[PDB]
Amino acid sequence: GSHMKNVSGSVKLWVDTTQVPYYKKIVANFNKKYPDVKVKVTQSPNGSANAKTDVGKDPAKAADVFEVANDQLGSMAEAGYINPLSPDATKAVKNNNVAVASEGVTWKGKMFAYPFAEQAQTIYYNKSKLTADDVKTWDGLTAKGVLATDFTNAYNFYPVFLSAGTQLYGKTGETVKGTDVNSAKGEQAMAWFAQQKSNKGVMQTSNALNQLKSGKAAAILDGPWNSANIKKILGKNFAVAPYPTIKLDGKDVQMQAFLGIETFAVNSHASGSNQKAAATLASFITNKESQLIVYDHSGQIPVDKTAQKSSKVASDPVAGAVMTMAKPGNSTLMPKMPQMATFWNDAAPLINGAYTGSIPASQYSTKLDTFVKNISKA
Ligand SMILES: OC[C@H]1O[C@@H]2O[C@H]3[C@H](O)[C@@H](O)[C@@H](O[C@H]4[C@H](O)[C@@H](O)[C@@H](O[C@H]5[C@H](O)[C@@H](O)[C@@H](O[C@H]6[C@H](O)[C@@H](O)[C@@H](O[C@H]7[C@H](O)[C@@H](O)[C@@H](O[C@H]8[C@H](O)[C@@H](O)[C@@H](O[C@H]1[C@H](O)[C@H]2O)O[C@@H]8CO)O[C@@H]7CO)O[C@@H]6CO)O[C@@H]5CO)O[C@@H]4CO)O[C@@H]3CO
Ligand SMILES: [Cl-]
Ligand SMILES: [Cl-]
Ligand SMILES: [Cl-]
Repeated sequence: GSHMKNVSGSVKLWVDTTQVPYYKKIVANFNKKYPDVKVKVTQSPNGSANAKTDVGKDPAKAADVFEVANDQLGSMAEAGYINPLSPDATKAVKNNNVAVASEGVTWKGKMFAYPFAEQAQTIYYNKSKLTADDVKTWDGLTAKGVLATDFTNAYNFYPVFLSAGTQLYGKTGETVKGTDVNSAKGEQAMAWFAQQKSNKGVMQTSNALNQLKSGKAAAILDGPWNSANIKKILGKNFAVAPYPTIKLDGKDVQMQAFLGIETFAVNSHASGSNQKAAATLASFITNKESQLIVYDHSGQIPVDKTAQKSSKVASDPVAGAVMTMAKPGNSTLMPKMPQMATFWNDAAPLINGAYTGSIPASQYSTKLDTFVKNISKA
């Protein structure tokens, strides 16, 4: 292949807390190929779950490349904080990674970030307290041991509405007026949250990990970002499983999680002379080798197709549970509508109000109607 212009510059990379050490190793691999791109790796101010805020507060001071959860991408694209990937970069992402990873980064048919990990929550449990059979159903698990969780976190519990048969922004998460939780099915989910307050096997906590460490919890729901810490806390007792079934409408139905795609995006407001270097870095740190280094350190699940089939990943307990949860019917891809910030801000008090009893059952249909109106604005 004929000579291409040398890639050079100086770029800053934002990653989540605890991820810097192994991204520095990935950057060392990057610099074997691109020695003239100087990279500084730091944590971001508030993490990938807060990227649109961290970047938007001052785009020209934000990192050139930053970690960002896929739900934020439509808002950031519409605001002009991230540009479409090039045709060649898009083609490579789409060929190399699982289909849902490409869907996760695509807004209006164009890709806006470089996906690298698949996130779906699972049950982590102490297998000296609960067996694999015990964790198959929510009522059966919670009758036997304490599950510690947070009903103020809508990422944990909104997917019960999806188990109930409602849609979030319509059939593929792209329909502004497509959330239909203002229905009898939505009321079923509200009642399920409310049931948990008096379930002595369910503990509300802001820090489920601490309850696992203290032994107060037999099980938690969590994502693969915390898997290394959970393995160390639980030791010989570590076990993981997909979410259980729950009882809604007289049936047993799989309890869903969200399916999130973790990504890196290029800041369109970072220094112009460094934009080529930034895109080159984003492509490299999300390549197959880099995804497998992330897996080796944190246990997060690659989106690269070959990595998912590889012996190490296919046989890993956490990866197996996460990949099962990623299947249709077990999870729903987080939508990326620009309305998502409003959705998150309004969904948490809706769910927590049902759980705590602050919202009585006589108000469920009213509160669901107001919620749909509030999250469906153009
Ligand atoms: O200690 C935790 C955290 O606390 C502080 O964050 C708060 C923040 O300041 C508030 O503004 C608010 O955040 C809201 C947020 O701005 C909204 O965008 C929205 O968020 C939704 C996300 O957009 C959506 O993607 C999803 O988020 C889930 C992620 O997709 C998923 O990956 C996972 O996230 C975990 C990370 O993967 C993991 O690396 C690890 O991250 C650590 C951070 O890197 C580190 O900065 C710190 O985070 C602080 C933060 O700095 C404070 O400002 O510690 C993290 C580990 O403790 O862990 C992540 C999980 O914590 O899971 C998230 C879901 O939890 O859904 C969210 C909606 O739930 O709404 C937000 C809430 O209104 O609140 C946060 C939290 O109090
Ligand atoms: Cl159940
Ligand atoms: Cl149940
Ligand atoms: Cl509301």
